[PDB]
Amino acid sequence: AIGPVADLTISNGAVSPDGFSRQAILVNDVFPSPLITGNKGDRFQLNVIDNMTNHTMLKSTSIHWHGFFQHGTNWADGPAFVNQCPISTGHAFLYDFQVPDQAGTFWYHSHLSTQYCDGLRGPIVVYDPQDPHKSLYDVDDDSTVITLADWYHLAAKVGSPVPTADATLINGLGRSIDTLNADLAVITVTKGKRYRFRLVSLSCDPNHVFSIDGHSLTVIEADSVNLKPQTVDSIQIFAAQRYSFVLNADQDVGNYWIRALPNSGTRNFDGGVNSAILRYDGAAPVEPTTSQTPSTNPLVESALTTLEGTAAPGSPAPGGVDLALNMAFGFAGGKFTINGASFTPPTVPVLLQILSGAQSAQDLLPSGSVYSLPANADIEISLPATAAAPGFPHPFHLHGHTFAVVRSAGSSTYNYENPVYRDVVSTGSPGDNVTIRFRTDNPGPWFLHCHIDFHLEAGFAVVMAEDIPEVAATNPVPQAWSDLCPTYDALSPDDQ
Ligand SMILES: *[C@@H]1O[C@H](CO)[C@@H](O[C@@H]2O[C@H](CO)[C@@H](O)[C@H](O)[C@H]2NC(C)=O)[C@H](O)[C@H]1NC(C)=O
Ligand SMILES: [Cu+2]
Ligand SMILES: [Cu+2]
Ligand SMILES: [Cu+2]
Ligand SMILES: [Cu+2]
Repeated sequence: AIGPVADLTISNGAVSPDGFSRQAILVNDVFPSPLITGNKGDRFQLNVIDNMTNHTMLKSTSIHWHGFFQHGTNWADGPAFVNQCPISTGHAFLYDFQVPDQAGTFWYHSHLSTQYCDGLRGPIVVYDPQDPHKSLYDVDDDSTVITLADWYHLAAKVGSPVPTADATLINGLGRSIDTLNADLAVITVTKGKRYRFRLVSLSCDPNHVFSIDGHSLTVIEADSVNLKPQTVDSIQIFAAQRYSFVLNADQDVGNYWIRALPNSGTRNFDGGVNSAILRYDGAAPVEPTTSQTPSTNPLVESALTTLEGTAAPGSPAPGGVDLALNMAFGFAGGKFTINGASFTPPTVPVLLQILSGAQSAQDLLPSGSVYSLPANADIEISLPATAAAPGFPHPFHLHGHTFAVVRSAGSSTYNYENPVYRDVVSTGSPGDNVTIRFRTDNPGPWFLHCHIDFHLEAGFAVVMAEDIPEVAATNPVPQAWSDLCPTYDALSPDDQ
């Protein structure tokens, strides 16, 4: 792997991850994007060199490090027009940040329009040399990162505004129904060894039920939060989520199917679609012939807790916080709506507006999309599921924070005692009332949006304008960030 200090060169090229080929987005010349690593505490310096020439997939770029708090470096967060102007083609831009206090499974992806779907997305791992789950396994390396990704034969701006994947990719590889021949990913295990697998959903849209024939999975991490271990059978993982699970390779030397059933496009697994291969050392070089059992024991979010059993911020009762907010989902034009307002990217990034002297949610553009948050306060946000917003279950994501999930989709219980904490949550479906809490530690504007990229493009986002008065003092910006906008605004519309 690469990093924490590395060049990330972005370019256009042809790729063929399901055996069909198309023009996509390459990172340091490879698809899928390379794994980046570091250790708890490291300074990351990722110098992102944009050499893209293809306007249809967007010449400009901007990169988000999904999961990292970025305290003091809000400018390096990534979302285009919230946290920077995009990097311009033929230019470089250095994201220089630290991760004290975090370690786990993370990923990076374009945060400009819907460009991550065209291929600028990869996993990050920050190891803890003192990992409390460490003695549960033998292997934890580049080979144990397992990515899921939806793949489309038409590019995001060429096909439907809300399309359907032709393939699912597992470690970059998988099959579409027209390509029952295409290569399969192979994950290699030695019998009697214990493995930490790090599961990252690189998905622009579908969730996936993930499961490995013949095996059970001991989940120990959610979106970079250490968990009390929780044994399961199958994991329904939503776009942008991550889980670490320990697998003990203690079954008959053989080939077993690894399955990621999407919630749309090609359901079930005929011909090894939505599939990859677990292969014990010494097993024949052949496709698995195993069967899934319906099996029980799925991951249930309301049953997970943090390894440390941390309480929700606030007091144990609905509204027991400094500010309680309710996000009412809706869909007016062909556009998603939160409390009546649809996110359109402002000309001047939200952070620059604040830095240029805007003082309140009311001065911030776009009007109706920005929420002012006070400093050092317990905040509660409820996001009641509704079919009024099509393409639910919507996985909502809060930048700059991990939050307690006080009420998970599919449950009615509220847990203030020891909830799971994570950064991406399924807002479930009619009658759910997913409710989340966090503390306002971290000054700056933080995107809070649906992680279905096509929903984001159609305006399904708000901005948590956190502790506005301390943003400028807390996030001094580097010269290069200040120059992003003047450079980007000078471009012709088809060099964008
Ligand atoms: C740059 O980007 C896009 C998408 O990656 C390319 O669009 C393709 O072009 C033709 C139309 O001319 C189609 O028949 C395809 O289906 C497109 N592929 C994509 C994946 O949808 C395009 O060719 C690119 N331009 C440069 C010249 O390669
Ligand atoms: Cu994020
Ligand atoms: Cu993200
Ligand atoms: Cu959505
Ligand atoms: Cu995001």
